[PDB]
Amino acid sequence: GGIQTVGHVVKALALGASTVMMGSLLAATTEAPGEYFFSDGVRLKKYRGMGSLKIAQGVSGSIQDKGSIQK
Amino acid sequence: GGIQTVGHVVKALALGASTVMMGSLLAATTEAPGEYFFSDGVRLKKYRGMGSLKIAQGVSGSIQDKGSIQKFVPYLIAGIQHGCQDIGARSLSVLRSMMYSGELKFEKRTMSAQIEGGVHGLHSYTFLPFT
Amino acid sequence: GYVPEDGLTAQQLFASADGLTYNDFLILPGFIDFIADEVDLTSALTRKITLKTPLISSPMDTVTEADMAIAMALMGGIGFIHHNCTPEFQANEVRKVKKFEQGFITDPVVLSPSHTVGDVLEAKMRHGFSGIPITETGTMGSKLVGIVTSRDIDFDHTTLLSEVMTPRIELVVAPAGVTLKEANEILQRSKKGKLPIVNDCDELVAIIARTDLKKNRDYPLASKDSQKQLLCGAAVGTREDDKYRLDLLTQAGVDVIVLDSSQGNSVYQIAMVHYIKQKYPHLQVIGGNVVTAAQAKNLIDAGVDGLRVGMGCGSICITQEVMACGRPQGTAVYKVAEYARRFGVPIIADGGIQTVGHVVKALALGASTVMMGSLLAATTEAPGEYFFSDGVRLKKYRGMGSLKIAQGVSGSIQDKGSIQKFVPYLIAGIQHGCQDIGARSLSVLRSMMYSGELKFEKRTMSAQIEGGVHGLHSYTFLPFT
Amino acid sequence: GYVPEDGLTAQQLFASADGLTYNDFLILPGFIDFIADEVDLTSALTRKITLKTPLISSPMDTVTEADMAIAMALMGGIGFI
Amino acid sequence: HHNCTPEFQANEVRKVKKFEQGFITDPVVLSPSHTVGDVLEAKMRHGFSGIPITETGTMGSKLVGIVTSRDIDFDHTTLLSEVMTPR
Ligand SMILES: NC(=O)c1ccc[n+]([C@@H]2O[C@H](COP(=O)([O-])OP(=O)(O)OC[C@H]3O[C@@H](n4cnc5c(N)ncnc54)[C@H](O)[C@@H]3O)[C@@H](O)[C@H]2O)c1
Ligand SMILES: Nc1nc2c(ncn2[C@@H]2O[C@H](COP(=O)(O)OP(=O)(O)OP(=O)(O)O)[C@@H](O)[C@H]2O)c(=O)[nH]1
Ligand SMILES: Nc1nc2c(ncn2[C@@H]2O[C@H](COP(=O)(O)OP(=O)(O)OP(=O)(O)O)[C@@H](O)[C@H]2O)c(=O)[nH]1
Ligand SMILES: Nc1nc2c(ncn2[C@@H]2O[C@H](COP(=O)(O)OP(=O)(O)OP(=O)(O)O)[C@@H](O)[C@H]2O)c(=O)[nH]1
Ligand SMILES: Nc1nc2c(ncn2[C@@H]2O[C@H](COP(=O)(O)OP(=O)(O)OP(=O)(O)O)[C@@H](O)[C@H]2O)c(=O)[nH]1
Ligand SMILES: Nc1ncnc2c1ncn2[C@@H]1O[C@H](COP(=O)(O)OP(=O)(O)OP(=O)(O)O)[C@@H](O)[C@H]1O
Ligand SMILES: O=c1[nH]cnc2c1ncn2[C@@H]1O[C@H](COP(=O)(O)O)[C@@H](O)[C@H]1O
Ligand SMILES: O=c1[nH]cnc2c1ncn2[C@@H]1O[C@H](COP(=O)(O)O)[C@@H](O)[C@H]1O
Ligand SMILES: O=c1[nH]cnc2c1ncn2[C@@H]1O[C@H](COP(=O)(O)O)[C@@H](O)[C@H]1O
Repeated sequence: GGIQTVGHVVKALALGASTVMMGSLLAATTEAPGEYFFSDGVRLKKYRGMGSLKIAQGVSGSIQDKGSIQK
Repeated sequence: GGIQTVGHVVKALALGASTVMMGSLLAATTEAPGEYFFSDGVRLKKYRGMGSLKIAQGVSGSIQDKGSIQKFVPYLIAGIQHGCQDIGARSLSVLRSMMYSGELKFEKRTMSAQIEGGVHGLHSYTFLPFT
Repeated sequence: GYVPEDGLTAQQLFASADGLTYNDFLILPGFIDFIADEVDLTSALTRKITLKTPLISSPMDTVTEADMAIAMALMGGIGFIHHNCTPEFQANEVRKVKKFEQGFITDPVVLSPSHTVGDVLEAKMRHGFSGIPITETGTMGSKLVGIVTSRDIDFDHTTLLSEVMTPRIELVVAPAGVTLKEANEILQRSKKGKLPIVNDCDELVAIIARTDLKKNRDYPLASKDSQKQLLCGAAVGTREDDKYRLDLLTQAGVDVIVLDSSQGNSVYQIAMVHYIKQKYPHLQVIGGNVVTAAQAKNLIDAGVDGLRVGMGCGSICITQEVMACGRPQGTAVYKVAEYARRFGVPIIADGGIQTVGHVVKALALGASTVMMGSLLAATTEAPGEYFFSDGVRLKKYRGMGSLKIAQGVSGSIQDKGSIQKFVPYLIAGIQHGCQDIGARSLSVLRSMMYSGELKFEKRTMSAQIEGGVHGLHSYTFLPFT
Repeated sequence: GYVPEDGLTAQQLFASADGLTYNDFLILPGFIDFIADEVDLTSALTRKITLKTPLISSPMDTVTEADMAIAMALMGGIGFI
Repeated sequence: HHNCTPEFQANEVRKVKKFEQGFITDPVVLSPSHTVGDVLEAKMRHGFSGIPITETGTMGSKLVGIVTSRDIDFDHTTLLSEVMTPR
């Protein structure tokens, strides 16, 4: 987590991490589950946090379409 | 052209058009040509008017992604025929017969009544057309 | 001694076909010779059912779980239960809306004196009801043994229930066949309230509770049927399997149903009105959304007991822009209420109502009641949850056509607090504007409508930009609510 | 047994020259006695050519390279290059 | 908060102390000669409603009975001894 660009992936590999685990950067790719909805002229797809429904330790949000994970 | 929702297609057909013709509503489908650019956080694809580069008589702009035309056209079909049902017509030929026979009846929607559906009466919203 | 008549009469507006809505017109003021809160509001819902107030909650899933039905029926109105859920759930909802206050309770939870007291705590958690009579076989077909009370469970559990209940020798009781005005007095004068009813054989037949006398004192305007319990409504769809849903709702004791549709005129709907009114002769039925008199004729011929009117006009809606088919709400409500009035059926004005002025307009145009969506969303008893977003305590507002095609949006509304304080503000805003109009009751108001005494004027767009205008830097409202 | 006719007919709208567009009017609802997907859509494009659906893609450079012509002709419509 | 007259702030802290109690040591009490409309007045003025009755209407007197909200479901006018529960 906290990875949001390719540069952050290279930084995380050149620091000891053997692999990097992606959340937001793969949300709203085509095969991430669910549905796309126009909010304000944007084809965004949901991005729920597991701690976002005892207390809530995540938010729930949405991300713009990124197309197929194959590309 | 000038058609920007499925309701405008049913209106154009119930007025004597044999077909509609689409521009912006098919731009930014997957098989519309060219490339996508993320801009201010939106996966939009270019939309150029032919008169937009002696004088310029169109603009050059952009449209948000609508996915494959292979799913979009069945949504237009299933929205036309589902509104042709409410009109009461069993085919588009019957619909234009109703047009020219006086059986269809219209009313003028004064400006104040154009501010209806998806109105100035929500904080914020998301549509989700089946698309 | 002569003063010129000013302003268009009722009929002169809707002759020129400009398709007016509630924003496009005003109602000219009259003469005032009564106090603002004097005026009556009694209004028919359907031919046989009448409400002490003209407000109804819309049957959307985002508005009417049972808690709103209760809190709105308790203040004159009526509540319709949303239909987009399994029939068993909707039957439970309408059942626990009926059971919030009672006359002769005729099917109480009852226990055998052999139970463990931890089973009283189980029953109290499972039903909320907590002052339970005891009978030998733990059913209505048995002799009265005693009563157990929340006042008996301040004490681990384990005890047999005969040790802690109060026995039949010591409690007060009344003989069966008593009417619900003598039994009420006998409970009042035997000032310890849970009075059971037993026949001459001393076996349990019914009970009464003081809490419902307390509710009668507290909510004088509530709409209760003959058995002295709240009136309840269900939406149902027109589909072949909603024919099963109907039986569960009727066994749960629903009083009214609305045949929920985007377009009321269908051969499927007209066939279902016949099925309802042939199988269940008691039920009142309300017809699906109509906008023109040419389609009200089919519903009234079918046998419907009222109509709801308007389509595509609404906050959450997008049906005009997907179907191309609709009608501006102000024209529709008058042009169908004038026709439907000839047959004596009520009309209810369905949605597109977003301030108290739109309610006074809808009633002074022939609607027997209004029906509310967005104006009751984000009240406390509208179902679900609140989320802070961009610093606002907003609660969801889903259109049913919003997830084959989608004909509503899904959105959210800022908090409005408890419906218990909001409905009296609508009532005190309606009746206070009915004073300025000059009408002593809503029946008089529609008589003025149809007699030409009321006079309107068209408010051109440049005059809609009035009140709260482009003439303040920034501002705050405060409806006292 | 009589129900008043409500609403302007087709010709009565465009007699008063206010230059209406698709936003300015509605179509009043009728009677329904068929399923929503029963309705036929066959429509002429020109005197000799007919299409199973009334949709056409506009001949703009930003809309109709061959891949849209294919994907639209495959679903009733037609595509102009 | 302190930006208000001392009398108001003393009332505030007093009705914060009196929301739950052990031995209530200074209850509202009445003489049996009162009119029942004075019980409704006291209930509206204090919120408290289950009131004991004593011969001189003060703590320095013999008990006579109690009156409760369960005794006021009935215009007013009656002498309070008719409607109490007795000692
Ligand atoms: N004014 C509005 O648009 C409005 C208001 C409230 C709710 N809704 C909701 O939107 C939906 C709109 O569709 P609907 O109103 O036609 O009801 P519906 O959802 O039951 O009908 C869905 C489709 O099936 C058809 N249909 C309905 N009953 C049928 C039957 N018995 N046999 C065969 N086909 C049948 C209809 O023509 C429609 O095309 C409804 O589910 C309703 O709950 C709409
Ligand atoms: N046990 C019980 N008694 C009630 C209830 N509601 C009303 N009663 C009383 O039982 C009687 C009902 O008979 P009615 O004469 O038809 O009712 P009412 O006089 O119009 O009184 P309201 O309906 O409350 O305005 C009244 O005295 C009511 O005050 C209730 O919910 N439970
Ligand atoms: N008697 C009885 N009342 C029921 C039942 N189901 C719902 N109720 C309603 O629940 C109401 C309140 O229940 P009570 O038992 O009076 O509540 P309570 O335990 O005295 O305690 P409070 O809620 O504090 O008054 C009753 O007056 C009825 O309207 C049932 O099975 N039996
Ligand atoms: N009449 C009355 N009795 C109380 C009240 N609070 C506690 N009691 C009971 O009186 C007793 C108080 O004496 P303590 O032994 O010092 O209190 P405790 O055992 O610590 O109980 P808590 O303080 O409630 O946790 C307890 O049994 C309490 O349960 C009260 O507010 N009013
Ligand atoms: N006894 C008494 N209690 C007081 C007084 N002032 C405040 N109270 C508090 O108010 C609480 C509740 O009053 P109750 O008389 O028990 O309330 P109630 O009238 O019986 O009716 P409910 O509130 O429904 O139980 C008491 O337990 C005290 O904590 C007072 O002068 N006398
Ligand atoms: N019919 C009756 N006649 C006399 N006493 C009764 C009767 N029914 C119940 N009681 C008893 O009188 C006492 C008060 O009962 P009541 O129903 O008023 O308590 P409650 O309303 O449940 O109390 P609470 O409001 O504190 O929870 C209890 O001991 C109860 O068992
Ligand atoms: O709800 C949540 N609360 C807290 N951490 C979460 C939650 N859901 C996921 N995570 C973590 O947050 C990371 C998000 O990845 P990111 O979106 O790429 O930054 C995940 O890989 C998890 O480690
Ligand atoms: O540059 C231009 N100037 C003017 N009209 C244009 C131009 N390019 C395309 N059009 C029109 O725009 C239509 C596309 O539909 P539209 O997206 O609704 O506007 C086309 O079919 C043409 O009629
Ligand atoms: O999804 C939908 N599509 C169409 N109409 C709807 C939908 N959901 C609710 N409605 C209408 O919206 C009304 C709610 O009142 P409103 O908030 O003023 O719009 C309801 O009573 C219905 O008439």
